[PDB]
Amino acid sequence: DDFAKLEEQFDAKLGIFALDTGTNRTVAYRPDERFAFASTIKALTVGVLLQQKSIEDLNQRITYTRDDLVNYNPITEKHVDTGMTLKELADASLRYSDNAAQNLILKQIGGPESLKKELRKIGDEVTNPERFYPELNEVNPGETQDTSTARALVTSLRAFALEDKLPSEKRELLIDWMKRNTTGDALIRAGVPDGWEVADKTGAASYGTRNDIAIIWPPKGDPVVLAVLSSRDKKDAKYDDKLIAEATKVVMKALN
Ligand SMILES: *C(=O)[C@@H](NC(=O)Cc1cccs1)[C@@H]1NC(C(=O)O)=C(C)CS1
Repeated sequence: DDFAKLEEQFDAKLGIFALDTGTNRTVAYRPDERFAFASTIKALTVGVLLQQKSIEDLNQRITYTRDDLVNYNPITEKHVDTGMTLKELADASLRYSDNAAQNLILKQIGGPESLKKELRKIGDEVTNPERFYPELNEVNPGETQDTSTARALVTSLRAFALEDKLPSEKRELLIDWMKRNTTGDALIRAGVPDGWEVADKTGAASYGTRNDIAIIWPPKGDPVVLAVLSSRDKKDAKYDDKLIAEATKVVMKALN
């Protein structure tokens, strides 16, 4: 009833799944409820890129133009004349939620259809990548394009970051990028005590969709993998980062 209280306090629908990899103990609330995955998909997208390439292969330089730039391009809008390596695009996507960086990487793996195929191969029958930025933002209730569930995003994030979908040197790159994310200080990080390492990827979309997926390391102990997804009734609705932070506080309470 602490999660229902947050839905009551913030007038929002809330999607929680947490796995303690150390006890296999679980926290869940609407864990199988679909939400627009928003920019959270970028973590799984770098996952597939890392599978498809050697670390040295990430040094390939991608040429792009203004036409590849979309609504939010904080790193890519800077480097049209120089281009950017796949490694630099991975950094821009993960650490700044650069939408153009994600589009370029997605086109590097062979598009949303190709991304879906590789996600099915790792055991994810839930996540439905279909469109590029900006179109994957517009998800109306009941539609399943560009949606996942808290359980599926956690399971998939764990598979790439923590299990055997990637060799250790590639897991280190993904985990390092997500640890040094710049977009998440108000969300999962804000519900976890200082000093604990957090790797995360944020997202925001229509119907006030406000998402964070994370790996949380206690000082010693095995990590927690967490998805906090949320959405609201109205297309143009605002979100509140504080919902995600408080939801995160409730999860840690339930696991400790
Ligand atoms: C993914 O969530 C991305 N969201 C969008 O491109 C849709 C919007 C544009 C402006 C407002 S909503 C990028 N990621 C994030 C994030 O992860 O926090 C934000 C803030 C918007 S761009």
